[PDB]
Amino acid sequence: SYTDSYYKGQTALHIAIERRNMTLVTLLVENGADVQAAANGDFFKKTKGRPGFY
Amino acid sequence: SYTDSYYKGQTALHIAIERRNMTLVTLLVENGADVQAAANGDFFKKTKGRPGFYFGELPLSLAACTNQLAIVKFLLQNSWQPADISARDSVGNTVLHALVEVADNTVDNTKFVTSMYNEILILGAKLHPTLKLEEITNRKGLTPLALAASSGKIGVLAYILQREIHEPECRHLSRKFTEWAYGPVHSSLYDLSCIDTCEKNSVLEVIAYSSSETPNRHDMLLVEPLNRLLQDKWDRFVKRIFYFNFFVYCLYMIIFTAAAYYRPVEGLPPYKLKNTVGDYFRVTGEILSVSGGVYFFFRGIQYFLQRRPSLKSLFVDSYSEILFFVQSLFMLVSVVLYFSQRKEYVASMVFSLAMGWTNMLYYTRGFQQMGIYAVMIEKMILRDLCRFMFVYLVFLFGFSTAVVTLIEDGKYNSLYSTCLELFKFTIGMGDLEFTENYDFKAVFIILLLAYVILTYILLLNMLIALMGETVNKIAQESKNIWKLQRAITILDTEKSFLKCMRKAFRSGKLLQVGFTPDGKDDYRWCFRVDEVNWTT
Ligand SMILES: C=C(C)[C@]12C[C@@H](C)[C@@]34O[C@](Cc5ccccc5)(O[C@@H]1[C@@H]3C=C(COC(=O)Cc1ccc(O)c(OC)c1)C[C@]1(O)C(=O)C(C)=C[C@@H]41)O2
Ligand SMILES: CCCCCCCCCCCCCCCC(=O)O[C@H](COC(=O)CCCCCC)COP(=O)(O)OCCN
Ligand SMILES: CNC[C@H](O)[C@H](O)[C@H](O)[C@H](O)CO
Repeated sequence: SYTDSYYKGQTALHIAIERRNMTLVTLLVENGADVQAAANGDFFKKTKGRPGFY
Repeated sequence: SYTDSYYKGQTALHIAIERRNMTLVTLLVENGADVQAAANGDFFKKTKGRPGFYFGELPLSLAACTNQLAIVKFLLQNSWQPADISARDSVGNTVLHALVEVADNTVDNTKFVTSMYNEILILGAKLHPTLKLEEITNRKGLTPLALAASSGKIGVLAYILQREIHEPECRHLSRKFTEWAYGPVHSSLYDLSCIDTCEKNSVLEVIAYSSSETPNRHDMLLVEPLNRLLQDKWDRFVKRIFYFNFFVYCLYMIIFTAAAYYRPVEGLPPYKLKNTVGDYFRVTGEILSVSGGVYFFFRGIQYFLQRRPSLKSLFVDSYSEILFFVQSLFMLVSVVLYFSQRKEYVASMVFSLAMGWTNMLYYTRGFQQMGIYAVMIEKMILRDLCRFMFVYLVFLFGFSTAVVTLIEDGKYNSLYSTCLELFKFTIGMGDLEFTENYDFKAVFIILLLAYVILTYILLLNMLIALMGETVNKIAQESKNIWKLQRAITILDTEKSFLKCMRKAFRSGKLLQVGFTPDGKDDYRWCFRVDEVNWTT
């Protein structure tokens, strides 16, 4: 995962879903990926004066 | 080959390329035709006041300008007589300069010229990897980017600043470098070279100090790297310096007003100081006021010498500098009359004082809300009143001298008094009090009522309709005008800066590519931008 303050909590499952890779999503879920991890970095949070993706 | 003064230098290779005949071009190049002949006749020069076809005077330039890529590859690659990609004309314009010149900010032209530019750069990298075409300046010292910025070619500028090539062996020609992308957001680097710090002629200098005829003077600042640069420079350090300058100017005008109001009333200046508190503070205020006048005087001279504006556009741009300079001139004339022992310095001082307050409006520029008023005042004065003065003075003088001629013995028997009263009538504060006993009273009344109907009702409302139309013309353009003024302020604050530092860079001198055509690496002062776009 990303341990920094900006992408805090992003993991491979989020990247798999974002890339629209159904197979990789299926594999990661099969292999015990956490389907309730919270990606709560500043890039991912609600904000006004900064680009991001909430 | 044509030998006249109109088609000087035109030859068969030009005719073959112009006619788009690949076979004839191949044969002519085979037979030893000169692939770098200069057709520099008056038909072929860069000019506006004569019909012509300027293409850069060279067959390679002609081929590129006419959207004939195959001929370009033939001329550059063919071994019978290869063409030099970096050749220049009499103006010094290379193929890229010639390509810039033939833009016209239309969709299809943008597609053609952008395509041909991209292909030529890739081919130039392949043929001469150590050659840097984009750094060659024409006779006026302009690179193709600077020439594009000056000419207002929005398409070419937008292409170049956002250029990206996903291909090895030419990737070092890219300027936009995408580092990552997420769903709606992507982060990229922008090359930034010769935007801020070129030492000769940067893009921002070219856009800001353009002569107000440039077709897209204000739209060019909306192109993404420039907009982010100006916002970053504003928020980083420039905003504080601007507010500090505005505050200092306010203090200066307060001191000047206080000193001016408390002038001595006794005759025959200059006046000698008494050992009393009020005299010390008054003289201190006077010294500060004259100091400020001298400062603005030399700033004005420095501006005019650096810019060298023409008479035709002296006022169209540089309105604010002219007004600050005129304030300085009134202050200096006041000082001269003061030490020359004349009362008339009061008159000069007063005008400067009045100007000193209204020039405060210069500082409302750069606010999104408020700068529109300064702009509207400028345009109304420069266009509507200056054009309307001729018409109104024709009416004023006509009826004025008519009435003076009619009347003998009275207050309406001199040009001064009658001109003043007719002006009062025009702005709706006359009297019309037809109560004097004098001859030809009926004709007098007919003249005066005709004047009132013609100037008060008709001409004055004509003027008002025209000014209102002008305001509604630029109610819409506030957003762009604000940005342009902010850009000019940022550059002016950069130039002086009064600290001996030139920390005008944004982000680090980062390795961009690392892989030049040679074994070296390029560090290029890249600037990071995280853009967001909700398309799809
Ligand atoms: C140099 C010029 C062109 C000018 C200088 C003086 C005489 C001026 O009158 C004019 C002519 C004039 C006089 C009277 C009514 C209308 C126009 O317009 C300006 C000039 C015009 C103005 C009015 O314009 C303004 O709103 C100030 C101003 C507007 C926009 C700005 O960006 C700005 O930045 C410095 C300043 C102020 C005066 O300088 C002033 O204070 C006095 C006493 C007369 C005004 O002459
Ligand atoms: C909006 C578009 C349409 C606008 C139409 C304009 C209508 C304006 C009418 C104004 C008429 C005012 C006439 C002035 C009267 C006057 O002041 O008196 C006059 C003075 O003589 C004259 O000037 C002749 C009349 C002037 C001709 C005038 C077209 C007669 O003589 P008395 O002085 O003895 O009057 C003794 C009374 N004290
Ligand atoms: C108020 N007495 C007359 C004024 O001096 C002035 O001439 C007049 O009111 C305006 O034309 C109307 O606003």
